[PDB]
Amino acid sequence: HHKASKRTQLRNELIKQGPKRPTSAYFLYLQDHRSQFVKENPTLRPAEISKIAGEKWQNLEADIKEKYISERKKLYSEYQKAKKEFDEKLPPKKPAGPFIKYANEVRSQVFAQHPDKSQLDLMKIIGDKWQSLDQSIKDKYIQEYKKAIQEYNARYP
Amino acid sequence: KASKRTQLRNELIKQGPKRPTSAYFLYLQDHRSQFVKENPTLRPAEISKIAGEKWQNLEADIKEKYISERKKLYSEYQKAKKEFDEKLPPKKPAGPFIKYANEVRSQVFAQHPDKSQLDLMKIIGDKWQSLDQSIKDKYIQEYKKAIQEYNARYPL
DNA sequence: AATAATAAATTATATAATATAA
DNA sequence: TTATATTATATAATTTATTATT
DNA sequence: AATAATAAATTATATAATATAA
DNA sequence: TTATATTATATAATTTATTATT
Repeated sequence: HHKASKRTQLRNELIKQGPKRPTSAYFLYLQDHRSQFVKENPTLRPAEISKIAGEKWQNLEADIKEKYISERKKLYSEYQKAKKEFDEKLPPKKPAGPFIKYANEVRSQVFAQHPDKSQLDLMKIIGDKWQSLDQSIKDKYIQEYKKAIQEYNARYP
Repeated sequence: KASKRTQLRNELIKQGPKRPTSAYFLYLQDHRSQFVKENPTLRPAEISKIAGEKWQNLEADIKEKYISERKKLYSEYQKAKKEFDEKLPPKKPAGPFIKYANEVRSQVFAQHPDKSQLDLMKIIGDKWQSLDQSIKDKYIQEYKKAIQEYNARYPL
């Protein structure tokens, strides 16, 4: 929907060269037994080899499905750490605006009072609450943002 | 969906010399300042609309100078463009059908003067379909030598 | 736009936790 | 929030890009 | 996706020869 | 071939992206 701004493009390009999600468990069984399914089944398309591997997967003994599941869990948590560290060194986004700040304060109370509404209807309610605020109260949130952006610009000139 | 050599070639072509501006833009370059001092209340786009009015009525001996200037810059661009294009890696050679179409197109057009290029190529596709196989093979073999030389002179 | 042959890119496929889009 | 995308891989069968011309 | 304020990006506009796309 | 894009520039005025959260 929203065409990436030039700061967002850099962030997106930076992200694209960071750590990536590890492979799935089912895939791990493939990478170990790729030369075994062709040696054993040399007569169907490469896509058909995959279909029997998935049939093999749904009917395979549980110990087996667990072993390679264990490997995905190890690979993912090391990716989790690696992604966490990377993400922290990324160029920080701008501070949220006055409304976002207000919304992140009253959201708990508003949900507690409208538990029947979806979050999207909740944000509609929160948006109308902001519109209704006393001007001196909006000013508090506009001043918080002024302080936040002044600090942000002092930290990244 | 974008071919390997095409990526390299398009990247080079991106560095090519850009075509020059119009005669009117030249006139706008020299006069915009004065136009804003004359009409201090108009949006920058309305300035441009007034520039357009001024350009159309401008003294014809003055417009000619800007036109002449434009022509001069365009000639220089053409020289730079041709000089640039001769340094590019060439496109692949045309396919056998294309070479055939190019050799028979004039005669076919003379036989079908009322047909567009699109319709002509339909006709020429049909003629290719009925060409003797040993004649098709001349074009196919011609193309094989072409692509060989091509891959020799411009390898990835 | 049309054309045909050939080069080059893409898809067909299975999994499923989960990151990401909207 | 819900709905879609992503991550691993091998290679056939397939699609679509390339090319000159008006 | 919803939300508001704010930051960033794009449009408004004149030409007209001609390149480029289709 | 016909139909559209390209090239230059100023800078208000206007439109779109950003931002956290679910």
